[PDB]
Amino acid sequence: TQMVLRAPKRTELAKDGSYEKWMIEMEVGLRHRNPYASGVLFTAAGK
Amino acid sequence: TQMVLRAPKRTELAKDGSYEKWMIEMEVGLRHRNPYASGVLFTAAG
Repeated sequence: TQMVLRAPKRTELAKDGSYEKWMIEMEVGLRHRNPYASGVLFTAAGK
Repeated sequence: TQMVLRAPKRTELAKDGSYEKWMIEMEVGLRHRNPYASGVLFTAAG
């Protein structure tokens, strides 16, 4: 699952000048029910 | 001709305290059809 605390949103930065600043912030986390519920197979040189 | 790109607009900038800043910005330009269509005469007695 994708554990999110701060979903992506729109920014309202100061913009106190001739420029215009914007930001896209987000906070996410990964969760796994059980470690052994899945597997990883790393590669290696042949023989 | 008076070429206008950004008409004058009052934008409220950041505050960051008791500043209360404001701004008025304009972006325009001048255009002349032909340099010889108009004329200029300088005044220099010397």
